[PDB]
Amino acid sequence: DMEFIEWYPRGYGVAFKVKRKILEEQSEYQKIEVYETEGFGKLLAIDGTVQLVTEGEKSYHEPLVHPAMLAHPNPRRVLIIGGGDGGAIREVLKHEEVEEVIMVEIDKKVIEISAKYIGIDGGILEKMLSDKHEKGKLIIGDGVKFIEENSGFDVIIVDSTDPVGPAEMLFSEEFYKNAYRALNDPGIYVTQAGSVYLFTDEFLTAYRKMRKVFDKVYYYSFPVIGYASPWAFLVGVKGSIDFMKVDAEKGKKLGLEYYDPDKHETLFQMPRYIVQML
Amino acid sequence: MRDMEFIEWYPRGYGVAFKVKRKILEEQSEYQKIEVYETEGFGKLLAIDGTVQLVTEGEKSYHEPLVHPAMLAHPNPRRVLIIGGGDGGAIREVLKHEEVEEVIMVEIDKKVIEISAKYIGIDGGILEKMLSDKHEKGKLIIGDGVKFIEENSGFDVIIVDSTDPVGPAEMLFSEEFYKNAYRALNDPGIYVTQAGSVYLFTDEFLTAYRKMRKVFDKVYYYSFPVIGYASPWAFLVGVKGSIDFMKVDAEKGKKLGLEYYDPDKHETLFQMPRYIVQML
Ligand SMILES: N=C(N)NCCCCNCCCN
Repeated sequence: DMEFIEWYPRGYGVAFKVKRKILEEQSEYQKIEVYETEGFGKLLAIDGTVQLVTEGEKSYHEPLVHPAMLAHPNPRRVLIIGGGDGGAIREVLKHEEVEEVIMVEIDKKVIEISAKYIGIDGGILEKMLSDKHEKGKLIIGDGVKFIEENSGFDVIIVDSTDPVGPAEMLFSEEFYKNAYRALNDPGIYVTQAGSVYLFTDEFLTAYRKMRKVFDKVYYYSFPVIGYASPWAFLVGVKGSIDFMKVDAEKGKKLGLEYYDPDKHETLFQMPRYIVQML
Repeated sequence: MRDMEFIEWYPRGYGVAFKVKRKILEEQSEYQKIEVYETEGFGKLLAIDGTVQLVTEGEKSYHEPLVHPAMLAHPNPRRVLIIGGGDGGAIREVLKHEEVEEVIMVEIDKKVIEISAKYIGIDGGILEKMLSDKHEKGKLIIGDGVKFIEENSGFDVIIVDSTDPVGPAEMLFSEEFYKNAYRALNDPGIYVTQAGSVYLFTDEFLTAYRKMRKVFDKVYYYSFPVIGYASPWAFLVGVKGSIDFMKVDAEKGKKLGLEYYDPDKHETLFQMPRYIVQML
């Protein structure tokens, strides 16, 4: 009767009954574990926290990727910071306009373990590790340092494990300034912002820093299976991007299971007390 | 282990856990097991048959969406019926609408009401007054909501805040009952009930949706991140008459000073996983 629990501030806990432990490894950056749960497939755990559960991860990767993609007029060049499990790039590649996607992940072990034991990327990670993927380019490196030197991205998506905590790319206005400069015109930057209820102060702090840097900023939430849902997301745009509208026509073709492009307006649910604190 | 923990396990082996300071109570009533816990960070936790009913710190995330959308969509909710709601959260919210003239609360387990009034106390004195039949608008009745609805009618709004549809409680999600609930409604009138965990009690949701669709003039579904329950939670709405649930009276909503449900962005109240929408 094994049990996996992740505790959050104020003593809230996300728990899963698990069948067996499959793998426990230590990388130069973090502890990586893989469990076979009872009703959610395989769970990827990084330093004791849920990265994803194979039977539910689409509830995270879909709202993280598609909203931004569908709100950009021509998302040809995309940057993903993190995304070691491969889920985000998989969703990104579903968009035909994409010509090139650069993925910068600092921990190679997360990528290899995910490709061999998680397997949600469909072969994208392996094809990328050998540098044989047509559109995807993998760079084992630091995402922050990368956008300091690189530009030309229509869409920037941050999906990181946060090795040194959330602050690295959330409380850094330096970082947001570099991200905005890295975006094409028009461009869109999107990132997960943590738990709506248990990470509220941080969420609000990132929102205000982004507000001064980008041309317009937005927030949204989504019920993510595996996390202390609802989960918050933050968006920052450069130039002509109206995040309140998505090309629903293009959405129908993605075969989404969670995010509903036809009801994009419902993506913005957010407790009133929080909205009032902005 | 170093501390005390409380967990509600749902299907699929998923659990909602709370670190607690200690267990304040456990009373096996005629109908169910009632327990109260002092949590480390969410106030007092009320549980029935092991399922979370509410945490005093965050319960408005349930009672606000359960009550106000329907209340705000109705042109004039003068007479209201609540089935269940022993804790008093629902009636508290209902009484915030000045159009309300009288409310009838039908709860089957009186223990739940007494325990709530003594160890929870989120009802702002309402439960006590009704218990001694002194409330000016609220009237309490200890019985089965399923039977009361067979001989009673004349309600602008009907709020069903029962436990999960598992046992005697199950009948509050049956067609026979929906049919009578429909008949009991004025024209226009609106019915609303909690409908279970969106991701884990999906069948409860889908089953009730179809049953309600067969009975009412129009049916709607919505969800809200309820603190303490598997998140998000589903809600089903049944309408009789011209009421468009997609619209609520925003000006009236302002006077309520809500903390969770936002009537200014009523459209956001309808989030729902695409695959579940596609199963309707
Ligand atoms: N599995 C669960 N936790 N279900 C909770 C909903 C049933 C209690 N409704 C009454 C809530 C208090 N108004």
